[PDB]
Amino acid sequence: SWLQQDTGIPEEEQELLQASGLALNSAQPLTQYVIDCTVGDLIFLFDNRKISLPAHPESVSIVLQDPKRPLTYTHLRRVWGQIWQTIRALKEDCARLLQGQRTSMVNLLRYNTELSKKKNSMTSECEQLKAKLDFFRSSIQIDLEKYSEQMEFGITSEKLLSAWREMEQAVELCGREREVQALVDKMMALQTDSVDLQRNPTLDDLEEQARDLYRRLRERPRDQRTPGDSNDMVRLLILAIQSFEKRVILIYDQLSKTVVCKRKALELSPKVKEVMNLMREDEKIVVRRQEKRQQELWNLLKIACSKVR
Amino acid sequence: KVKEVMNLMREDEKIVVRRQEKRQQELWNLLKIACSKVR
Amino acid sequence: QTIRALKEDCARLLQGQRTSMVNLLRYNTELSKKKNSMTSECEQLKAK
Repeated sequence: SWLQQDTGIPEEEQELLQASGLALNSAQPLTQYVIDCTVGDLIFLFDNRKISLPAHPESVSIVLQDPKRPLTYTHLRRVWGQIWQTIRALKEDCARLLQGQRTSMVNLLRYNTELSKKKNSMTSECEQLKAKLDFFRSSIQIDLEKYSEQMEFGITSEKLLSAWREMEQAVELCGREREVQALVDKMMALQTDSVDLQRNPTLDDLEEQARDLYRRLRERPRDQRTPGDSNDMVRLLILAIQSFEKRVILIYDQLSKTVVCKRKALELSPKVKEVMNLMREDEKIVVRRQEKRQQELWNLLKIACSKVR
Repeated sequence: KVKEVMNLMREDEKIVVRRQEKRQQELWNLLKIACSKVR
Repeated sequence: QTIRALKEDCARLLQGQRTSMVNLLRYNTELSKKKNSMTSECEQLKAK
């Protein structure tokens, strides 16, 4: 409630994910989920399609420094210190949104593999019923090939040669297999796309470089202070915006991508689950009627035989 | 193992389903007996 | 320099390995997946 209270995306679109391990076990009260202070955190999503967004803190002194560079008294010891801290406040930040993603696509990478491998047994069940449907391209052709060895009797009926003709080719094209692509194709969609993101990528280099500048200034031994340059301590900030800013599209682009896959792996499941229920029996019954189609060659014998005795 | 041992698998199931064509051959030939012996 | 001569060194024996098991990881996957079709066949020739 009080989460929608502020965001407004209400419970039925609310993904509360304690750590990356789990979803929110609303069992316990909220104080099992606390932990603070002394030697982890409920990220939270929206149920939709993706759009990034750089939202930024400030601090006055800083925000003047950069539209400037002139006066530079003794004490950059604040301002300088400050500037990396905000550079460091960005690495702190960018890599918490890298958190979000690489929990929400280590829920995909789960219920991709875990479900959509077992359903790639339900479609080994297809390539048996296919090649097996084939003994039955012989069975009911080889037969229909020697009932033309009949002009020297047994041959009447013709209904049990026309009824073969009609079921020659009723079944000749019965095996619904060609799912073999919407099986494999849209299977390899997600065991290659959930492998691009399970991998993953100079912000961190820049703050190691704003490390020294905002250190070498305090290391600048005794008398030099004054010489007042706001300076390239704005360079190392300007950059440490872009390389933050840009590591937050890439992140968001790539959170989106791992809901793209979530959906597809919830559609490309019950198709190649249920549609391959049908595959089975409505090939399997449509090869239970072949026993009863020799039944009647085998019954055709006990005709041209009771009519001699 | 699971190369050669599955060479054998194929054939010593596959020949052991090449003899089924010749097991109807001779039900289907059993017809052209109890039929030439009436004409 | 000798501390640095060791990182130079260690990340040389870590070399050895992670070339000799990126020859395994090859001719594991590459051969022993195709031979896991030769044993989808078994389960066709069975039900068949």
